[PDB]
Amino acid sequence: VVGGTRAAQGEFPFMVRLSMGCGGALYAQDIVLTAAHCVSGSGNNTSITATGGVVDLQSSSAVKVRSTKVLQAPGFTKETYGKDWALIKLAQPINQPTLKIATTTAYNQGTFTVAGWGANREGGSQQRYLLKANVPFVSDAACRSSSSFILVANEMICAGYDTKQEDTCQGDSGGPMFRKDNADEWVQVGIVSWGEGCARKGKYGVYTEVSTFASAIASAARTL
Amino acid sequence: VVGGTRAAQGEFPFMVRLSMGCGGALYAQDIVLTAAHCVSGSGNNTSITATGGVVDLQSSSAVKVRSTKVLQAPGFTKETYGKDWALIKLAQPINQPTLKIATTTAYNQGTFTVAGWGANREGGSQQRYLLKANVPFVSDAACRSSSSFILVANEMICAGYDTKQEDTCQGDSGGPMFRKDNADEWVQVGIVSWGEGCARKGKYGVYTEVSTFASAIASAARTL
Ligand SMILES: [Ca+2]
Ligand SMILES: [Ca+2]
Ligand code: NA
Ligand code: NA
Repeated sequence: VVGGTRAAQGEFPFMVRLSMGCGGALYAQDIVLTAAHCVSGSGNNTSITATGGVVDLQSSSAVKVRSTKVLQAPGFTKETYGKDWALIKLAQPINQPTLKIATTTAYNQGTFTVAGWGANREGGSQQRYLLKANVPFVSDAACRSSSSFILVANEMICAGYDTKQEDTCQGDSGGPMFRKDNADEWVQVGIVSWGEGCARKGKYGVYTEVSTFASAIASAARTL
Repeated sequence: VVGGTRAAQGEFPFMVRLSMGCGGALYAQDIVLTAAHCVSGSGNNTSITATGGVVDLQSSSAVKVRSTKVLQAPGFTKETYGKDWALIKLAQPINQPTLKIATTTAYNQGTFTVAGWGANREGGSQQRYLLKANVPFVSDAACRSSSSFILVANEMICAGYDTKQEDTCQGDSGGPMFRKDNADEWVQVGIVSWGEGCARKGKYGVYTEVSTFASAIASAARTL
C-alpha cells in the first residue's frame, strides 16, 4: 500500500498473508479468496502457507496453515483480461471472522478501504505490518479513459486518486477491497488485481468486480 | 527480455514456460529448475502447467504437462535475500535435452545468454514468442555498489549493461542464464531473480549463483 498507515491488531481480522507474496481474505474459516494471478492454476496444492490472526507477520500469535487445494477462476488468462479470482482451501480453519462478499451491485460505489503487506512505493519491499488506505470509486468510463490495457467493464472495478499518492501496489494483490454495507458490516467489493505502476499520476487501481463473480465463487467453494 | 530478438524454434530446447508467469529450465526431463520466488513453498502441487518444446506458447506442438510437487530452496526469504531457486516435478517428461548446471565457478564470467517470455520493456505484456539476449558478467563489487537492496555475493551473480537496453524483465524470472562450458555444451550459471526496473541506467540484472547451490539442487532433486 502506497500512502498507507498501519492497521490495528484485530481491525481487519479476515486478512490473510499468502506465501507467494499476496494477500487474501477469509471467505470461510478454511477458504481464502485471493486473485487468480496469485496462483498457477487449479489442483491439489499443499505448498502455500497462509498467515492469519495478526497484523505483524513476525508475531508469535500468528496462525500459519498450509493449503490443500486451489481453484483458479475458470477461463482465467491474465489480469488485464479479467476473471482475476481464486480460492485456496486450507488444511485447518483460521479462527477469525470471515469477510462477506458482495452478491449485488449495491456497494460498487463510494469510498473503499484496502489493506495489505505489499510495497509502499513502486519497486519497494514487502511490509512486516499490515497497511491500510482509503480509495474512492472511479467509474469504468473514467478508468478506461485513463488506461492503456484493456478494461473488461463487467469484471473490473476501479478506485483511486488522480495525483494523491495513495494506492495498492505489488504484493497487495489478492487482498480485499471493502466498505460498509447497509447493515454496518464490512462487505468485499473488490480483489486487488492490477495497475499501471503504483500511485501514478492519472492512473488508478483495478480490482476484480466481486459481485459479478460471487455466484461462481460460491460454486467453486462448494468443490473444496 | 528487453533488447531481445526472437529465439529460433529448437535453439534452446531446455526452455520451459510456467503457468504463474515465470520461466524455467529443464533440469531433468521431469524436473524444472526455476526461481524460489516463482513458487509458494514446498509440497504437493498439481496446479502448475509447464509448456515445453516450443518457442511459440500458442503452438499446436506445445508440450503442456502438469506439476506434481514443488521444492522451494530451504530458508528462502526474499529475492534480494538470496537462495532464489526451486524445483518443480512434472507428471510426465518433456523429451528435450536438459540443461546441465554449473557446479564450479569456472564459467561465472564472460558473456552469458538469457531467454524468456517476459516483458520487453518496463510494464510491458508477457510475450508469445521466446526472446533471447546476451548480457556480460558484472563483478559483485560493481553490482553491490550499484544496488539499493542487499547483494549477497556468494548467492547472486550479476550481469548486464550500465546503459544499453538489454536485460531480463518481469516474467523472465526463473529462466536460466547460461553459456558454453569447455566441452562446448550449454551450462547454467544463473537463474533470473531480480533487478531494479528493467535495463535501467546504472542498474544490472541479479541472478541466482547456481554454482553455490548445485549440491543442494541435486540433493533436492534426489528426493522428488
Ligand atoms: Ca466495472
Ligand atoms: Ca556473486
Ligand atoms: Na493516480
Ligand atoms: Na543498466
